[PDB]
Amino acid sequence: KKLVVKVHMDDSSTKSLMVDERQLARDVLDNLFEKTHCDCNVDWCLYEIYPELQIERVFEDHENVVEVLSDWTRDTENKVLFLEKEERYAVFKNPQNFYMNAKNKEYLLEESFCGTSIIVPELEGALYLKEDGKKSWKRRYFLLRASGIYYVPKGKTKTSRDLACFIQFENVNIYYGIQCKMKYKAPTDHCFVLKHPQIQKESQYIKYLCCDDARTLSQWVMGIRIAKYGKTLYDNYQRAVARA
Repeated sequence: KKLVVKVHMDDSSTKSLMVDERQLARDVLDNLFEKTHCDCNVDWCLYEIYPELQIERVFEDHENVVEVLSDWTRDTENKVLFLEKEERYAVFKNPQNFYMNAKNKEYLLEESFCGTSIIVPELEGALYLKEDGKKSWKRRYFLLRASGIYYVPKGKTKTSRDLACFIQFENVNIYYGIQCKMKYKAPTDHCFVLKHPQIQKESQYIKYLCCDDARTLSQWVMGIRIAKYGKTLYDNYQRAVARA
């Protein structure tokens, strides 16, 4: 299987590439680096836009391009952009901002990514969860874990015995939600979205989460990406640095 992928540039030009089943985002980026003669910095990425849903996310570099794009409908408005998103590897540049001199940064990342298991940032706090099909939001206290977003049930304790799972990351991508304040009466526009890659239109299965703060959004998007992708994210970063 092969797809023609139209990659949309910052200057509104487009580059069409023949992409076979074996190509990762990493390979498409390498191709674009050669064609564009860009500085090859670590922030350059493929970036998926859903115009209809008004959601968007970075492709991770290890992701299979055909697999991602095969979820798109026949009449899709979805686009792939080539752009700089300095948020994508923020944790690797500045681990102190999620978990400083170079030596202490290196020690922190070694501790967090190079052990037997990944150490996810100790992230917890209240977010607003959108009610399914309604312009209505509910404040809920959430806890980040490697496997998913967890919560304490009413009358229970904050322990591994009692923690209940809201959502697992395994079958869900994380996206930025755009204009959720206007569309759905979100308290703010600092929103992220969890949905199965296969969902391409309006659906109750899409989960909308609003943060009070721009900082809170940044913490949660980075944190969930660390949790979902784990060591692969670190490997992705190492591969990117070698090209810069």
